[PDB]
Amino acid sequence: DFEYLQLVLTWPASFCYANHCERIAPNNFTIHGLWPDNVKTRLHNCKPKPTYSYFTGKMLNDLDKHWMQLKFEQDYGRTEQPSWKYQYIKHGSCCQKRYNQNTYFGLALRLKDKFDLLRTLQTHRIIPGSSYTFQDIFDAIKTVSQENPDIKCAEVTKGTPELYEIGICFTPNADSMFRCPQSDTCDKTAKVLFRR
Ligand SMILES: *[C@@H]1O[C@H](CO)[C@@H](O[C@@H]2O[C@H](CO)[C@@H](O[C@@H]3O[C@H](CO[C@H]4O[C@H](CO)[C@@H](O)[C@H](O)[C@@H]4O)[C@@H](O)[C@H](O)[C@@H]3O[C@@H]3OC[C@@H](O)[C@H](O)[C@H]3O)[C@H](O)[C@H]2NC(C)=O)[C@H](O)[C@H]1NC(C)=O
Repeated sequence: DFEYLQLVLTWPASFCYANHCERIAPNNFTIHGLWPDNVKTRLHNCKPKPTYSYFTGKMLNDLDKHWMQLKFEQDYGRTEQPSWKYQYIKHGSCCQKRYNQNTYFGLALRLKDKFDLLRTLQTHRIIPGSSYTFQDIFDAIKTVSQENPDIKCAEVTKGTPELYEIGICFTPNADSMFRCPQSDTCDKTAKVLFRR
């Protein structure tokens, strides 16, 4: 049994600045993944590999919005579901005792719905278009994560760290909060850009 679940939320504006996007970047956080993990070594590609079934209807519409596959065209994304499949096989495979394909993705949607990080940041006077200290961002998120969240940065331009993703950890059963390991990817010697 793994130690915790990490909900990874992507900030679209940043993701589409550091990567090639085929979808318009939503002005809200989206799901990048839900990773069962351990503090020691990274857990991934657990056996046996779980068969992936293509989603349809409501679940499909829900995932296309909340877990938008930014790197692919909408039609291909909805039809072939490349990113959802990859994430399920690489990470979903590590929590098959408590979840199935449907409840794994359902959980991701439920956990995402628990937060409105954009609004939380705003009430802490942190909005897109400016830069802020790592600590200020961290403190704002912890007000809702309860336990330590993981603020992940990317540097599209050397020397300009920016908010790329936010991780929030939960217990394996997703009933309680858990302290996320700190990736220390943000250069705290300088402010962090919150891309508009
Ligand atoms: C940016 O993204 C965030 C997260 O997705 C958006 O916030 C969420 O927005 C949805 C849609 O407006 C909103 O859904 C509504 O939820 C309430 C109940 O919410 C409470 O209970 C949830 C379960 O216990 C819990 O997860 C929440 O955190 C709240 O405590 C329902 O009563 C409403 O009916 C509505 O639910 C939606 O109904 C339509 C259905 O198709 C859909 O699946 C279902 O979700 C969330 O509450 C809200 N979450 C938060 C934390 O506020 C945010 O709005 C986005 N930004 C903008 C500007 O759009």
